[PDB]
Amino acid sequence: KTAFSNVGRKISQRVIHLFDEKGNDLGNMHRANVIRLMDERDLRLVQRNTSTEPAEYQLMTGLQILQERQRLREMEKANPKTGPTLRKELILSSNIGQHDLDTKTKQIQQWIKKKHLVQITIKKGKNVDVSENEMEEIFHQILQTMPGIATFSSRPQAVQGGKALMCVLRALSKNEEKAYKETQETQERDT
RNA sequence: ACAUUUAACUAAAACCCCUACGCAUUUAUAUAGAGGAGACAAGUCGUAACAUGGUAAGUGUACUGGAAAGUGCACUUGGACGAACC
Ligand SMILES: [K+]
Ligand SMILES: [Mg+2]
Ligand SMILES: [Mg+2]
Ligand SMILES: [Mg+2]
Ligand SMILES: [Mg+2]
Repeated sequence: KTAFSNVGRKISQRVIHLFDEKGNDLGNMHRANVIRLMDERDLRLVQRNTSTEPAEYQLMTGLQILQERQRLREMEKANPKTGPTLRKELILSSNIGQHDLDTKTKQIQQWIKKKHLVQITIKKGKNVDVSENEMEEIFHQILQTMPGIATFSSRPQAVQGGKALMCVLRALSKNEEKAYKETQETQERDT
């Protein structure tokens, strides 16, 4: 998270690949020599590209610093590209009551609808002996509620020496969805 | 609605009416189904309250929510502010 604003008269790095206001390449110069050009022409330096290993800074007028981001306010509006996926966690118990399993199963439907990743963990119930035969039958019971909407990303594993099982769910991908749709129509309509 | 008759040298005889009660009305019971409260006391999801209970608590009202509840507006102390200046 950054902004196209002036860095000020405090430069962290001694050597900077300075750039002219008109786009001319001044070339690498000492940090002290950079401030001389900020006063000589009353201009502000903005870091154009952090990624490059050599420091890159371009000095431009205040109006030039407004027009730049004023276009970054439209590019994201016109073509927003927000793809981060939040990860959610749930820790259930083998002996979880059905009512609590229907309330937590409806919470997963809101997460899958918002394209989140649901990490589900199941633990041995309090003073209850149970294997992984019926302890792994809750995932299939939760996924069934979401037939097309959700599908496994990861699969049940013995995270902690078999006492607990962890799985990850995701929203069905567009392509996958179409495949599911296509299959559903043939079973009933063709018959 | 209904009618004064016979009799009368001692005096008597004669008499006999029609309409109500209902698909009205009152109260209670039985039954399909639905939903409270209590007792008992498991399990499950949380941790709302009691300490400034970890966002002080609560009243009224409104909206909201798996659930205790949360928020807004006004009100209360059945809260506190540490009690010379510095
Ligand atoms: K409270
Ligand atoms: Mg509490
Ligand atoms: Mg509290
Ligand atoms: Mg209140
Ligand atoms: Mg709210």
